[PDB]
Amino acid sequence: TPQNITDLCAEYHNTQIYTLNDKIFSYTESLAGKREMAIITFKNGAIFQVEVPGSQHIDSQKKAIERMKDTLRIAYLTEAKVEKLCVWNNKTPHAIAAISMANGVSALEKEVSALKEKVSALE
Amino acid sequence: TPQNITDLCAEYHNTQIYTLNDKIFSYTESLAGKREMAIITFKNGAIFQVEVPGSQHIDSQKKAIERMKDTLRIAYLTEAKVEKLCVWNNKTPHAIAAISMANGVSALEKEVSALKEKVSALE
Amino acid sequence: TPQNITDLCAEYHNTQIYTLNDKIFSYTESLAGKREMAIITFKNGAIFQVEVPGSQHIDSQKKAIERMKDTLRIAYLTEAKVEKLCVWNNKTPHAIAAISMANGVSALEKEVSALKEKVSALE
Amino acid sequence: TPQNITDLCAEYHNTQIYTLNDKIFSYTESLAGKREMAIITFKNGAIFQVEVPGSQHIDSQKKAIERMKDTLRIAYLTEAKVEKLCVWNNKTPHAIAAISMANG
Amino acid sequence: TPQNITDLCAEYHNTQIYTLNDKIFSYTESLAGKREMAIITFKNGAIFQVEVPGSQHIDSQKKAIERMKDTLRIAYLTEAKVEKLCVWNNKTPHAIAAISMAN
Amino acid sequence: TPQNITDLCAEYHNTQIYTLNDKIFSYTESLAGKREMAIITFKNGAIFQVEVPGSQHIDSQKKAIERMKDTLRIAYLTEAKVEKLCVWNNKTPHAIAAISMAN
Amino acid sequence: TPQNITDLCAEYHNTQIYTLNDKIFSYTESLAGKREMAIITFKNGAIFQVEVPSQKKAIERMKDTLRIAYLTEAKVEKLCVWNNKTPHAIAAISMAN
Amino acid sequence: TPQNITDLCAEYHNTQIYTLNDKIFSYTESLAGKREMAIITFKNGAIFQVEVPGSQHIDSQKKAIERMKDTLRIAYLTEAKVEKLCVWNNKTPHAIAAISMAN
Amino acid sequence: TPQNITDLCAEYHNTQIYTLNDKIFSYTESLAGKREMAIITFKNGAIFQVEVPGSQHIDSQKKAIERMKDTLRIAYLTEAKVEKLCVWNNKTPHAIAAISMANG
Amino acid sequence: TPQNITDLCAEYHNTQIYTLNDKIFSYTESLAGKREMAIITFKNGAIFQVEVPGSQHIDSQKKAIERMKDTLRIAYLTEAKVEKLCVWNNKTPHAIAAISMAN
Amino acid sequence: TPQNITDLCAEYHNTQIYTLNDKIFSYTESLAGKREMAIITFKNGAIFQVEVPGSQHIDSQKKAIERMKDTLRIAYLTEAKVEKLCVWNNKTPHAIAAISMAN
Amino acid sequence: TPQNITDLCAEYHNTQIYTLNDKIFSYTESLAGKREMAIITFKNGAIFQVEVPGSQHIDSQKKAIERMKDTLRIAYLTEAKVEKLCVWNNKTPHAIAAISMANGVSALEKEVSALKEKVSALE
Amino acid sequence: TPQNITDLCAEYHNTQIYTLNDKIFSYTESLAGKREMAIITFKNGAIFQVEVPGSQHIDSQKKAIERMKDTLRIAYLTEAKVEKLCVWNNKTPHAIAAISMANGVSALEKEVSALKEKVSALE
Ligand SMILES: [Cl-]
Repeated sequence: TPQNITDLCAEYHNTQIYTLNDKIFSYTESLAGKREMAIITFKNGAIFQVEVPGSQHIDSQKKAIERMKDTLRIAYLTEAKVEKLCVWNNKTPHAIAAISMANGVSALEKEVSALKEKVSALE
Repeated sequence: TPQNITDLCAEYHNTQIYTLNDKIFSYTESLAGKREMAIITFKNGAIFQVEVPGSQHIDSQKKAIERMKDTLRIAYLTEAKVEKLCVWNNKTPHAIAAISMANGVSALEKEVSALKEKVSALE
Repeated sequence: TPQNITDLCAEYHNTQIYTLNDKIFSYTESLAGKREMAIITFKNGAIFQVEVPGSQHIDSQKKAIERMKDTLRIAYLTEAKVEKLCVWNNKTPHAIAAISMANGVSALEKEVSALKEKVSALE
Repeated sequence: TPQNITDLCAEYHNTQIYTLNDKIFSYTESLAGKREMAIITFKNGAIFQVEVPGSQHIDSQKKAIERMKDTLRIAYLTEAKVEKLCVWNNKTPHAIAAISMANG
Repeated sequence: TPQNITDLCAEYHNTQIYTLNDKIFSYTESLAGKREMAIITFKNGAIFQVEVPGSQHIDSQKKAIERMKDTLRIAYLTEAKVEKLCVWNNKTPHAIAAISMAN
Repeated sequence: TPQNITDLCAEYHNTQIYTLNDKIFSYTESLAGKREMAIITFKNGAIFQVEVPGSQHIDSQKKAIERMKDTLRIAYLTEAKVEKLCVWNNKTPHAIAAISMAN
Repeated sequence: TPQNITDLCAEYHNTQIYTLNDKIFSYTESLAGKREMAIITFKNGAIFQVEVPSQKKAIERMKDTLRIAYLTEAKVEKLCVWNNKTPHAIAAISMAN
Repeated sequence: TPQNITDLCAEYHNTQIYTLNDKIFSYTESLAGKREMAIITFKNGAIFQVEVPGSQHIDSQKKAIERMKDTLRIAYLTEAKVEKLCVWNNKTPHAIAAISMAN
Repeated sequence: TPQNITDLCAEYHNTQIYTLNDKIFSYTESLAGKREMAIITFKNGAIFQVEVPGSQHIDSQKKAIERMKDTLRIAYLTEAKVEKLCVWNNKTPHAIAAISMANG
Repeated sequence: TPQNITDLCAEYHNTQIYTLNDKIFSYTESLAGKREMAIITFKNGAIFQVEVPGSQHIDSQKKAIERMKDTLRIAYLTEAKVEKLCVWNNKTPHAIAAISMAN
Repeated sequence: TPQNITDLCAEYHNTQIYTLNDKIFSYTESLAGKREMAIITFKNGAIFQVEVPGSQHIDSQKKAIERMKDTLRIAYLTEAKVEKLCVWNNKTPHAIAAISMAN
Repeated sequence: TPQNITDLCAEYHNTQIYTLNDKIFSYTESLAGKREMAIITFKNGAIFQVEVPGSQHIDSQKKAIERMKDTLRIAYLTEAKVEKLCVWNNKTPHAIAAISMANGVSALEKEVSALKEKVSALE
Repeated sequence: TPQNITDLCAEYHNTQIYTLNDKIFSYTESLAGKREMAIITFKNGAIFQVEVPGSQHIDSQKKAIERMKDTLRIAYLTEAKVEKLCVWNNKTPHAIAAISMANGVSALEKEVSALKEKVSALE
């Protein structure tokens, strides 16, 4: 069994890791017939789907597909940073296989936390 | 597969995009027999339903109809801005097919606007 | 005539903008028969090709395909920041149609550099 | 034969000199069909193209169009000051006919 | 289409990946008749050629052979780290099919 | 065969050597029809062209004219000292036949 | 196929290796009719040409190599040259750092 | 199906509504090869085109492009107020997709 | 053959007469792909379309759809009173099948 | 060739002249399948159609039917006095074959 | 190419100019089979036809014949002064080849 | 893409702009074989044709030639001011490539209308 | 036949356009043997000759050379703005082939600027 998303991703053909360290920019969901799907975007222009169940999914994946859509919705609404996505790159948009969330404090976010410690000390 | 709500909407007859860029004003839900439905309103007076599950829905849409009602409820309670709705305009109220939510608000841009108000007051 | 890479990208089917504001992480080039191509990667995991010249290219594109590979090589070797790529998302890896380079100090990054000059002068 | 970019510019209809005395802010290039072009910008908001080769170019200009795009790319990457551009003002963006680089 | 040099290399017979993670030690180029070739070496003693264009090359490779020699020359002069070479191990020196450069 | 630019220059009519021992002050290039040319200037006011390729050039000179414009551009951008220019003084501006660069 | 410039040079009759281990002192190029040539010199006093013209491309490449070597001050290790020409004519160049 | 120009505009990428509530200031039309186009201007300086028919148009649009030019000409000649234009903002001038007239 | 718009309307399923006795308040027309349509409104808030030509139209209707859009545009520009519209009420907006204009 | 509408009308079976010397009271047009027609009325109660085009009408008459509908619409909108109609009396309503307008 | 209607008319056999300097008194149009024609009259009693399209017309004339009928109808309805008609005098009524309108 | 008739005109050989700011004086149209053309004149003596369709026209121009004749007829009948014509000067009469209409004769006419409002107020 | 000085200039070898948009600063004329010539200067330091009639002139040019000297003299004496000179740059001073003079700033536009200065002072 793999111990992280990168090792998990390497067990499948036609997959790659995207490292975003960013919150979701947009969340789209459809109940329309044959398009019961979710789409997320990031500021950098990356677009990802959770595929419509049917075609190419085994029974054990049905619950995990529904869980992924719940995860993306609550991540979007809480502005949770997505660390990595494992995706299938043979689909358009690229299709989510796995997600990691970690709070990796952004580049100028350490200089904004330090001008909030120096700004709440002077005035 | 479509990459966004506008392309998704164009795959169906009797649909249109409403651009709201606003949070939901009201959320209504019913468990009454033959009216197991949700209704949302916006400040501008727009009214939308999630239809009662019925003969016009295929089996794959049952879970997506339940998910849409979960999405609208948590969006209402968190005051999330709705960007667009794709709706069937041959129903009254217009019936939701898809929803997009977009997060404009720049994360550390609210802490940079607040250390520009605290920095142009002390020194 | 388009005025920028975003307008240029919108003139084609199956394209999207990626905003990277990052230097190229890796540059790969092949002279092997039927794989006369280049591949670039970014730290974020994004992979892009310049396609093998083929039946989907018109004669006008031949010189521009060779120019794009020259541009990517010199950009890699000088660590030039890539601002945007316009790519075809119906290819795997996504295929480069256009590139913009600007050394763009970010929006709130100019107000963070100015509250680091005003903050290292008071205390 | 003209001795400088200003005299060269005056030999063509629908041209004007822009004096920038600034390095290129952005360099854009496309291999997309019918948009095999370059676009440069300056900090001041000025936008210029090297046109797609077309029916308004004579055969002798094909190599010079390719050379101009090489020049703009290496100028961008070395932060060379552009002194002047001679451009066609009947195109949007204005289309580069000539470039001078001086002592920046 | 492959996504990296290792997958590209595996599509051909008689090829292998060398991982160098090192800059080029020497660049040699010849204009002598029937030896219009380039040779690079690494500190570890590894020697690689860009083959003389010949009957084993298809027309689409002609420009890519010239590009490879340009790439090796500018890589040598800028001391760029070569990550991997895909080479034909059927030739002596081994003949370059592909190069990857990574920081 | 001549061994330096001065001996090379003396093989042609209407040529002279200018000794600059200075980097190029300005580089101008045109893609305008019938003016596909380059112009360089020096601080001392000297102006030189690479002529538009034309009926006064033989086929072997076409590539050398393109090479000269590449050389002048990279010389300008690297601030390389130009030692001497061999030019045709029959043309206005004087037209470059050869360039020497020494540190 | 030879593996270095010295073995390559030994495959031809009129050739010799010069070992310079020095950067190029001067670069000269001409576009004049029948003298489309390059001349390089070393501090040592050594003078070499790329002669006036698939060897067509290699002649053009050699002149590109000598120009960028001159401008980057790259050390030239060895030249293989034809000694039946004056100046001696470049057949091959090796650069080692 | 949309019920108004604003909803219609939202069904396309790279579009926006301009509200003019003004008559057309100028009408320009061309029969020249590869420029078979119309341009309208408003007093406020806004410029809009009906694009040359091209590869970005499907067959069903050919008649509608001709109708739009008829509509703009009769609107200009009758001084009809244009309420809104839906336009593609990735073109210069911005390219008309739809027009509404009220009042 | 029917002698008036009301009798014509009664020959089709899913149609109804609207009596407006009013000029058109707004005229909207689109050349966008798959939305090659017209929309008219009246002061009372009523909205009507000329449908995109499609699989529900027979060949003879192509010309009549183009004629209807010409009629609505010239009616709007001349402020002609529309007497009645025959429309399909199974479309949103309701889709025009016929128009009458009466001078008195 | 006849020189007026009355002589033209007399060349056909099942036709007659109506003299109206009045503008059109109502203009009706339909795009409904198999009813692609126009109906005009006069204050005196006279009703006339432009017949549905079809495949059993000669090609020259299909174009003239389209012209007649354009003529009736612009006549209605300008309140032009209709002098005479030539109509086929074997159709109900009587079907327009020709129209004359005098001031 | 002629510069006015009088020079145009003189290029054909069997033509003459009528100078009317008057608006059209009557406009007649027919969709009856083999009489798809227009007839105009002037107050002075002059009668002119646009001929039925037929074997004496070349393909380039088809659109121009339809344009002439559009021109005569809009001229009649706007009371535009007709300056001159170029007509074929070997037809009865005389057949319109060209029209000029001036003021 | 050009932005106005003057830029459009400069894209062609053998063309020039005439600025008329005047209504059409005469409209002539012919259906005679090989002279299926229109001729307009202005009071100043300028004569212009819409050329007979021929071998010098590409297929895309056919509809635009018919449109130009419609435009000239309705312009004549409404007395619309023609601002500019782009014409080919290698034809006799000069042949129309483009027309602009604007209701101007403004420029110093707006400062003459304002010194007639200031002059009928003082004396 | 060319339509302007720029097209005329492009028909000759060793010519260039100078744009002066200025009146002539000096006029010099000589009747001395073998120097029967004119020289004009501009404030910017530009010097131009009308060449001595000679073996490089065809018979047709004799009258035009005399006319050019008449034109330059009357232009000098009336302070007429010279727009452009087409000159041979293989002669010292550069030798005049053609001259353009352009007007612009309108006749009654100087009396409209003066009844706007007299009208915004009284009433
Ligand atoms: Cl005859």
